[PDB]
Amino acid sequence: GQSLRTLQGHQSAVTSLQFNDNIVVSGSDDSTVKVWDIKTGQSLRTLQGHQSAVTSLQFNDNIVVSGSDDSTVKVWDIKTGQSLRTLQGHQSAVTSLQFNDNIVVSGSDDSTVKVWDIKTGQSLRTLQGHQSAVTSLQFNDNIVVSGSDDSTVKVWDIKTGQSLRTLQGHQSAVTSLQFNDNIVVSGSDDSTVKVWDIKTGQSLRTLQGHQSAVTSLQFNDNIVVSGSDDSTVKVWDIKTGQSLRTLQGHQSAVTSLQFNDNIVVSGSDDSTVKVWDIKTGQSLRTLQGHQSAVTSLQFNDNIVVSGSDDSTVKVWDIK
Amino acid sequence: GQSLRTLQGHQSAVTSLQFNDNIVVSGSDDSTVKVWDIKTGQSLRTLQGHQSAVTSLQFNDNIVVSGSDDSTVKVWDIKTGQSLRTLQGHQSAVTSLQFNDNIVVSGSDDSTVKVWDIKTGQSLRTLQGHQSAVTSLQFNDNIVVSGSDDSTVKVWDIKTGQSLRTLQGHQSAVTSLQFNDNIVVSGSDDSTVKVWDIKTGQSLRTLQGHQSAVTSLQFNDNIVVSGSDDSTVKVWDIKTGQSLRTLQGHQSAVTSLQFNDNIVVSGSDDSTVKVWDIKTGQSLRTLQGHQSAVTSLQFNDNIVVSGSDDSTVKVWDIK
Repeated sequence: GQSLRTLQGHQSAVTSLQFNDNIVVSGSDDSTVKVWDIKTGQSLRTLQGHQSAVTSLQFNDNIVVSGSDDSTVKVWDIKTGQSLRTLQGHQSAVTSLQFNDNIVVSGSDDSTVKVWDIKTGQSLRTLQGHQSAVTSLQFNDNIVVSGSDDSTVKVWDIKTGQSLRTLQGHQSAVTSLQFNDNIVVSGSDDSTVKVWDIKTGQSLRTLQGHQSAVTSLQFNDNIVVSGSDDSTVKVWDIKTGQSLRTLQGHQSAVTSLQFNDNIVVSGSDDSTVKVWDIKTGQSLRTLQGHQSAVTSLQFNDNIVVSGSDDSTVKVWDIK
Repeated sequence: GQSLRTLQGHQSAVTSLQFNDNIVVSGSDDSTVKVWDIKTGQSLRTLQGHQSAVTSLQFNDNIVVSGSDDSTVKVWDIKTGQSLRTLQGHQSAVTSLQFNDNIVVSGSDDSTVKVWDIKTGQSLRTLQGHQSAVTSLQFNDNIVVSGSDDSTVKVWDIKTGQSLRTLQGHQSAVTSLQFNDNIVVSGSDDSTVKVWDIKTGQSLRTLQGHQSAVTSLQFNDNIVVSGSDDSTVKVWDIKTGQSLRTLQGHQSAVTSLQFNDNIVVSGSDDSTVKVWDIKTGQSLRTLQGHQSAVTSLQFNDNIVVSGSDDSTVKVWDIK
């Protein structure tokens, strides 16, 4: 659980990050995206262009796609660091995004989701229906799934731009979601996680247990893992809807999480990252070093990469 | 209940505002503070200097004091628009501030509160004790009262910098607070409002009823008025601790509120401002016009001034 290196360069809080075997890409309230060598910790490029905070990002081998409080999405050449195109259309901040080789999908405080051609920068569809800000989204080849401050999840036909169905049940804003070909899982300010049939729109299970808002979630075939403002992480049986175990140790809200078959990794407003055994619920390591809240994280077999309100990214030895 | 004028100029969301009989002062994610003529809607000055979003502000007839995600507080000459001094010392974003003619008090994501000489810009004391970000604060000539993501409220001796007492009881982050000579009133992500004896630190009443986080509050000698992510505003009897009435009408979270002896004014993620009769709980007017969430508001007897994620400030005829 040792800190390997600290990546310094951002002038304000890190809001988002992603990494692979070679590089880390971070977004910050300082309006920039930075690309780092993960082995040396050296910043390689600073992507300048956004007029206000970067809220979301994703990258592959060739490009970076970033969303910002300036209401735009930008596509970058990750090798040269130059802005390739700026996707304008949203009327307020972009809150979330995802892309593949053909399409960018963005969500905004303007209550819409927009689908863009990533090669031309042209908006293809505007998904209208939510009554307030879009907070979260995911998409595949066929559909887009969005969550909103209006407490609903909506399923859209990405080709026609039509709303297929609206999933109602949460009592306050949807904060997070994930789906596969059969199931949508959503988290909400109402402190619950809900499991939905994606084809019928029917809620199947309501996971009750958290004492305050759910901030983050992930699921697979058998289990759901959720993080909450109540400072805990909970592991749920997705079939029975029962709480399997509660992971206690953080001293304030859990802000982010990721898990695999063996390990849960959580980040918290208490400035730490914790590594947990998912089968037993036991904390294995507490990663201490950040000076303020952890905002984002990702891990693999060897390392954890975390971003913080202290403006740094840290790389950790997970063992 | 009509829109009188729309103040356009900010390039991203308005985060904070204050007004008097002549002037509106607004802060924005675009890193600027703008000063407007309230009667004509004309921007008079743009205060440029912060390197990232402005999170908080206050002004009087001579100066503006602003806090930013760039970790600084700046003091401005409101007539010339020039930066008088920059107050550096916090290690992460400034979240809250208040000043009088002698001192500035700031709260930060670095978990500290700092007291500054406003004439010289010199930090006088750093209040250390909270375990995570400070979210809210208020001070007078003797004491500072702070709320934190660590779920506590702390009372400080502003002359010595010593923590006098820690108010424990909330089960998650404190989001808002107000105090007078007798009591402290705090709101929390645990969905409750708590009333405390400020001299002894003892909790007197826990106001239970909201279904999700409390986002905003105000109180007088008789009543507490609270807003929540459950989309409602509640009026409470501060002596008995019972809910008097629930104001329903907003379609998503209430973000801000203010009240006087006759009227409650609330702002919401549903992009509207609502005016309510505080005695009957009846909504009187719904102010429609903003294109996305209302983030901040203030009102007097004649007008309401609102700021929004749509980057505008609007002035409304409250009648």
